[PDB]
Amino acid sequence: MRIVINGFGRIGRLVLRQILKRNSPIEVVAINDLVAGDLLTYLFKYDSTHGSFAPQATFSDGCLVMGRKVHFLAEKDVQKLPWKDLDVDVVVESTGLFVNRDDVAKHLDSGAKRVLITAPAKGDVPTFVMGVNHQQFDPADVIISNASCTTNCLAPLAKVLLDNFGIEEGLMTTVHAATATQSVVDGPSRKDWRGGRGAFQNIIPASTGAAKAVGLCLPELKGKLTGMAFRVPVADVSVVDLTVKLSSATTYEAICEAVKHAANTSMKNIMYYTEEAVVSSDFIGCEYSSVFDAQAGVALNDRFFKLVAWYDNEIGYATRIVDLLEYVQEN
Amino acid sequence: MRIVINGFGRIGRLVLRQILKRNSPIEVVAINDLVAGDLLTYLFKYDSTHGSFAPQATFSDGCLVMGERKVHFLAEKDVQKLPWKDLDVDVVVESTGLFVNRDDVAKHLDSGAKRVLITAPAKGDVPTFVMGVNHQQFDPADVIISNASCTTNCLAPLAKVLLDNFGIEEGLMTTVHAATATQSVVDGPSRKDWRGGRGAFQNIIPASTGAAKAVGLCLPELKGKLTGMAFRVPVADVSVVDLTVKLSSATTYEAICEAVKHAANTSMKNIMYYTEEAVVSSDFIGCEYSSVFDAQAGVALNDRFFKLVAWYDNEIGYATRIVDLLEYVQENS
Amino acid sequence: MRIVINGFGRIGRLVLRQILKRNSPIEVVAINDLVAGDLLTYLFKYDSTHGSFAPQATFSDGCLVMGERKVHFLAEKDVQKLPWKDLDVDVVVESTGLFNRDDVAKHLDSGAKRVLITAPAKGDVPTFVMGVNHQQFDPADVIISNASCTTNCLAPLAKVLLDNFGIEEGLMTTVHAATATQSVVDGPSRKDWRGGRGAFQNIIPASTGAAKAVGLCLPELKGKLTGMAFRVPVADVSVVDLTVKLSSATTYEAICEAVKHAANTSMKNIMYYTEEAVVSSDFIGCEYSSVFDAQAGVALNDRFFKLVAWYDNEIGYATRIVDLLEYVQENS
Amino acid sequence: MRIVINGFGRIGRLVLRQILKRNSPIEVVAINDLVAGDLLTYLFKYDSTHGSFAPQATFSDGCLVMGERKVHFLAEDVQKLPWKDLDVDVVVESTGLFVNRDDVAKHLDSGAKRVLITAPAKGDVPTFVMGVNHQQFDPADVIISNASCTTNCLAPLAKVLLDNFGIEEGLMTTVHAATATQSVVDGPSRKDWRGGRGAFQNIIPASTGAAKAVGLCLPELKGKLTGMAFRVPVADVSVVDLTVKLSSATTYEAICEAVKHAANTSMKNIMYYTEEAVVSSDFIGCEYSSVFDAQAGVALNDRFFKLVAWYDNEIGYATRIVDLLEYVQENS
Ligand SMILES: NC(=O)c1ccc[n+]([C@@H]2O[C@H](COP(=O)([O-])OP(=O)(O)OC[C@H]3O[C@@H](n4cnc5c(N)ncnc54)[C@H](O)[C@@H]3O)[C@@H](O)[C@H]2O)c1
Ligand SMILES: NC(=O)c1ccc[n+]([C@@H]2O[C@H](COP(=O)([O-])OP(=O)(O)OC[C@H]3O[C@@H](n4cnc5c(N)ncnc54)[C@H](O)[C@@H]3O)[C@@H](O)[C@H]2O)c1
Ligand SMILES: NC(=O)c1ccc[n+]([C@@H]2O[C@H](COP(=O)([O-])OP(=O)(O)OC[C@H]3O[C@@H](n4cnc5c(N)ncnc54)[C@H](O)[C@@H]3O)[C@@H](O)[C@H]2O)c1
Repeated sequence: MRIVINGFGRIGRLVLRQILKRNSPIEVVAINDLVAGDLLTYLFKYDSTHGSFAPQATFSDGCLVMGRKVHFLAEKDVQKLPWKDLDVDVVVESTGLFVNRDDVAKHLDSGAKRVLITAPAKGDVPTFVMGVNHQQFDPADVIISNASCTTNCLAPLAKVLLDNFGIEEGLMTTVHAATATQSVVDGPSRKDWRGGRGAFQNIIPASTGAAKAVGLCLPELKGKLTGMAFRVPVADVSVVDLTVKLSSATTYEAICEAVKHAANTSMKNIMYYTEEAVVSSDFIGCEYSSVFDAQAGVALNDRFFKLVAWYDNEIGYATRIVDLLEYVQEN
Repeated sequence: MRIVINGFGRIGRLVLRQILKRNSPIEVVAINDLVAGDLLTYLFKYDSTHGSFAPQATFSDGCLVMGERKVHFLAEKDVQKLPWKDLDVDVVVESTGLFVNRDDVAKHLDSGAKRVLITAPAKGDVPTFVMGVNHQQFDPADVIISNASCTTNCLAPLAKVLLDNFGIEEGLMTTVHAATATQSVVDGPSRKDWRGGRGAFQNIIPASTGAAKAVGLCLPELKGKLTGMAFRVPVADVSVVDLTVKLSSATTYEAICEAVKHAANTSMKNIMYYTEEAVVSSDFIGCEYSSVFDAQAGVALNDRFFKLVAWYDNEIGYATRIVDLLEYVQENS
Repeated sequence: MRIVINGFGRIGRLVLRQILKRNSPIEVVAINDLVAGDLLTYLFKYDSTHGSFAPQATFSDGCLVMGERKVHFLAEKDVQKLPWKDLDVDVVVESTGLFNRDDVAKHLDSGAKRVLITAPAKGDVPTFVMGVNHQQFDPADVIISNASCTTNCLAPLAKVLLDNFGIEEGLMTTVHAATATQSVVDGPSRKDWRGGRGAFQNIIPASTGAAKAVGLCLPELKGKLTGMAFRVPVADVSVVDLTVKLSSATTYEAICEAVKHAANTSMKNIMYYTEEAVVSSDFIGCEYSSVFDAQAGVALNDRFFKLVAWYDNEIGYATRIVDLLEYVQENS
Repeated sequence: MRIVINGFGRIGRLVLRQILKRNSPIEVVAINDLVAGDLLTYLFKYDSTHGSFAPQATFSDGCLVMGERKVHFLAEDVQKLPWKDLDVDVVVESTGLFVNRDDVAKHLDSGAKRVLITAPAKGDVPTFVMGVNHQQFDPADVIISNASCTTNCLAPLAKVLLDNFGIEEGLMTTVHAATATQSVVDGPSRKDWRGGRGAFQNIIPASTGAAKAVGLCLPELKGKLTGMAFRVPVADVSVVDLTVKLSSATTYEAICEAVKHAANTSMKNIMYYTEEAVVSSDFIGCEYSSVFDAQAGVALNDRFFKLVAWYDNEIGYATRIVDLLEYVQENS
C-alpha cells in the first residue's frame, strides 16, 4: 500500500513512527511539508514527548533514509504534488488546513486514489472510529476521516454503554493536553480567542464537536450528546469525563464489568480497562483509543454516572490512523 | 476581635493579606508555623502568584511589624503547647491542613481559644458555612466552625441560584483544580491519595472531593442529589467548576445566564460574579469572588440538561471568604 | 509626540500599556497589525502575565477607545500604504519582529518623522540603551534601535564594571523566559531547530547577540564579550549570568558597592540593587532594565567573578521603549 | 553483594530500577522509607518521568516481589534498622537527611559493613566519581560518597580539559531540573529561602558545592573552580555551563576532538559527545554522566571558553551508583 503524508507535524510524524512500530504492508513513499527535509528528519528522530526514534535514520538529497527511502517534498499547493507519478494509494492529510471536501479532493485530481483526513471533516465526509463503525467503510469512499482523538476516546465507551444499558443523554468534558494550535505566550488566535492565551499559564475553555461527532459513528446517539473542553498545561495525554444518564438501572460495578468484557472481546486493542491509580503521564505512548479508569469514576444513583477514560491524544490517534489505513486499503 | 493564624501557608498568609487590604478591625495577635518569623515575613512579602505585598513590613524582635500592627511569631508544632489562654485568643484560624477531625481541632479550645475556624472541610459535628448561602445559620454556640473548601464555595452559590429558580433533580460536578501544597514537585509518596503524590506539573491527576456532598450540607434540599470529582492540573492557582445538572423545570441556557446575572446583582452580591468575556484561568488571579459564572463556556444539551462553568481563585477568593466569615462572627457573637 | 505602533504583540501591547500607566504626553494615534481590532483590544485588556488592564477600553468605531485616547486600528501589510503623512506621525514603533534598515526606511517614505525598532537591527541603524549611550541620539538619526531586552540588562552592569574596575573579558549566559517565537509542542523552526522543540518541556540552548551588541553601546568592550542563552519554561522574567575577568583586583563586596552606588545615582531608574532572596516571579512587572542580585553572585578570586542580574524581558524593555520615546521627543 | 536502600525516593527507586535493568548480581535485600510498601511499590512501577517498569512486580507479605527477588519493606530511626539480621554489605543512603559522617556511621553500628551516600558528604568521607577517581577506592573506606549529579557531570569534562590543556580557572553554572527539596507552591525552606518558592513558577538561584567537589576528586583543581545553580521548571535533566580559562591555547574544535576522543576511549560509558540540536528532554533516560553539546558552546578567544554538558540528574546518577556498587563488589 503506497501512502504519502501531507503535513509532517505531531500527527504526521507519529503516523510514520507507528507505521515503523508494526509489521505492515504500508509503504511511505513521500512526505510533504513547508520546511526542509533535514529539519523534518531531526523532528522525526527527536521527540520531547515520546523520546528518540530511528537512530540510524539520515537525510540525504531530499530523502529520509532508513536502511526504505522516503522522498521529502516542500510544495505549497496540491495541484503541484506528484501523486500520479508516485503511484499514491492514500494521502494522509495531516496539515490541519484542508478539511473541506473541495480542498482535499485536489489530492485526487493530482493522482491519489484516496484521502484520509486526520481530523474531523467539514461536510458529510464518511467518518470512522475503529471498533465502533469502521465496518461501515465502503471502497467507494475515496475521502474519509478518522474523526478526532477525543471522538476516538468517547465513541468506544459510548458504544459499550449503548449496547449494555442504553443512553438517554450525556454531556462530556475533555481535559485536554496543549496542542500545536496554541501559543507559548498570549497571542491572537482569530477563530478561538481563548486559544491564543499562554498555553502553559492557563486552563483554557474550548469548544469541541467530538461529542456530537459520536452521533456520526453511532447514529442512535445523534442529538443525545454534547460537550466542551479545557486545555491544560501538559504536553500530551487527555481524559474524557462523561456525565451520562443511562436508559436502564444499573450499578457502577456492572458498568466496569461491561467495559472489562468489551476490552477482552469486541473492543480488543481499542479499549483498555484499568483499576490502577493512574495519572496522565502513565499513558504516554499508550496505543489504546480509550482507557477506562475504574477507580476515578463516580455514581450518583442507578441511572446517573460520571465515567473517566484516558487517551494519548498523539499516539493513540496516530495508531488508529494506521489501523484505518490497513483496514480500508486493498492488498 | 483577637485572632491567631495557625499555619502561615498559602491560606494563612493570604488571609492576613486580605485582612490588611480592607483595613479590618480584626487584631492578628500571633502567627504560628514550623519556621521562624524572618522566613515567614519573607513569604508574606513576596508571593510568586499574587505579587509583592506590604513593602514596609519588617521582622523585628520576634514580631511582624506593619504600621500599628505588631504580630507575635510562634513556632510550636504541638497544639497542646500553644499559649492561647495567655494571649486571650477569640478565634484561631486553623490553616495547617493537619487538624481535620473535630476532636483534634478542639485541642485549640483546650489551650485557651474561645473559637476555631477551620479553613477546610471538617469531620464530625462541625457546622460548615458558605458566605451568601448559609452563613446566617451560625450560632454563638458553634465553637468550632468550617468555611468548607474552595470548591464548595464555588459550587454552593451556583447551586443555590439554580435551586431557587429552576429546582435541581441531580448534578454531577467536576473541578479542574490548580495544584496545591499537598502535591509534590516530582513523584513522591502521598499517604491518603497515591495519585496525589505524582509530579504536579507533569500530570493531570484525578482526585476525590467532598464538595458536592458538602453542598447538600449547606443546602439540605440537595442532600443525595449531587456528587463529583476533581482533576488536579499544572497551574499554580485558579480552578474551575464544571457542573452537569438536570433541572426540575424546563428552561433555556439564556434564562440560566439571566438568573445568575440577577443573583450576582442582588442576593449574591460580592459572592458570585457573571461574565461573558473570553476568560482563561489567569484572568482570575487575585479575583475575590467565590464563583465567577462563565456564560460563554457553558453548553446546553436540551431544555433541562446543562453543563455550567464557574471559576474561582482557590487561594484569594477563599481567603477573602475567611475574612468575611471572621467579621460576620465578630458581629454575631 | 504622535506615534504609531506597528505590530501589536507582547512588546507593542506592553508599550501601549506603559504609555498609559504613566499617562504620557506621547499621543498614540494608530496601531497596525494583521489581526482585527476586537481581538487586539481583547489581548490588550487581558494578559496572562501582567493581569488585566484598562477595563473601560472597548473596540468601537474601528478604534481602541480608552477615555479620551482613541487609537485607530490598521491592518495594512504594505509599508507604503501606511497613512503616516495624513496621521502626522512623529515616530513609528516598529515591533513586528520582521523588519534590515532598507525595509524600515519605507515608514519614513510614507510620512513618519522617525522610526524606533524594538529589536536589534542589521545595517546602518544606531543602537541605543537608556542609561548607557542614549545621549548619542541625534535628530538626524531617522531610524534607531533600542537593542534587546538582554542587552538592556547586560550593558548597564557592564558599564558600571568598566567604569570602576575595567573588563578584560566576559562570557554571558542568559536564562531566558519563553517567547512568542517558540512552540507549544515540537514543531519546525527554520533557523533555530532547538527553538521549535516544546517550550515548556525543555531547557533549550539558543544563540544570542546581546553580549557582542554591548560593544555597540560601549565600544570599549568590542571583542571582549560573547555569550549564549538557555530558554526555560517560565512565561516571563529572565536573568543574566555574567562570568567576567576584570582589569583590576577587587572584592565581591566592592562590586556590590559600585553597583549600589550607581543604582542610587547615574543608573537611577535603570539599574536596581537588591540583597533579598529573590526569584524570577518577584520581577513580574519590574520596570528596571537590570536588577543586581547581590546574594546570588560568586567570586573565584580577586579578578574573576560571576554576577547575576534579573530583568523582566517584557515590562522592563517596554518601559525603556517609552523612556527612549520621551527622550527623542524632548531632544527633537 | 547484599545492599539495602535507605530512602526510596527518586534516587533510591531509580537505583533499584537500574540494578534490575542490567540483571545485576547485586542483591537488594531491603528498602526503608517512611511509607507503606504498597505505595512504594506503586511509585517504583509508575514513574511520570521514566515511564512504567516491572509490571509483574507486586507487594506481598511486607515485601516487594519481583521474580526471585524478595525485598523486605521497612518503615523505621537508623538505630533499630536490622542490618545485622540482613547481613548487609552496603547501605545506599538516599534519604537526603544523613550527610555528616557520624550520623551515617549509625548504619555501621546497626550492622552494615559499608555505607554509600548518594550525596555530597560532610566530614572525612572519601568521594568518588566513576571515570575520574573511582580507582582510588580503598576497601578500608567504610563510608563513601558518590558526590552529586552535578559533580558527576562536571568532573569528567574537567578531567579531559585538565589532561589535554590545563585549567587556570573556571566558574560553572548548572541550570538544574526541579527536585524533591522544592515546593509546588510558595512554602518555607529554612536552609534555603529561595528554594521554597513555587518550583514551576520560578527560575530559582541556588548554591552548589559541585565545583569545589571537583577539587576533591582532582586535587590539581582544588581552589580553581566554583559555581552556582538555577533551578528551573523542568521535572528532570540538567545542564552544566562551564566558563573556563585554559592553560594552553587551543581551538573550540580541538576541545570537541579531545572530548570525542575521550568519549570513545578513557571516558567510554561515562562521557558522550554529540553535535545534534539537542534539548533537555532528549536526555531523559540517558545513562551517561556528562553529554558534551558541541554545537551549544562558544569561544571568546583561544584560551577562554563556555562549554555545555548535559546530564539526566536522576538516571545518569542512579546508573553511576550502580556502577560504583559493582566496582566496590569487585574490589572488596
Ligand atoms: N495533536 C493531537 O493531539 C491531535 C489529535 C487528533 C487529531 N489531530 C489533528 O491532526 C492534524 C494535525 O495536528 P498536529 O497536532 O499534527 O499539528 P501540527 O501543527 O503539529 O502539524 C501540522 C504540520 O503541517 C505542516 N503544514 C502546515 N501547512 C502546510 C501546508 N500547506 N502544506 C504542508 N504542510 C503544511 C506544519 O508545518 C506542521 O509540520 C490536525 O488537523 C489536528 O486537528 C491532532
Ligand atoms: N490552597 C488552596 O487552594 C486551599 C483552599 C481552601 C482551603 N485550603 C485548606 O487550607 C489549609 C491550608 O492549605 P494551604 O494551601 O495553605 O497549605 P500550606 O501548606 O500552604 O500551608 C500549611 C502551613 O501550615 C504549616 N504547618 C504545618 N504543620 C504545622 C504545625 N504543626 N503547626 C503549625 N504550622 C504548621 C506549614 O509549614 C505551612 O506553612 C488546608 O486545610 C487546605 O485544605 C486550601
Ligand atoms: N534528584 C536528583 O536529581 C538527585 C541527584 C543526585 C543526588 N541526589 C541526592 O540523593 C538523595 C535523595 O534525593 P531524592 O531526589 O531521591 O529525594 P526524594 O525526596 O525523592 O527521596 C528521599 C526519600 O527518603 C524518604 N525518607 C525521608 N526521611 C526518611 C527517613 N528518616 N528514613 C527513611 N526514609 C526516609 C522520603 O520519604 C523519600 O521517599 C539526596 O541526598 C539528594 O541530594 C538527588
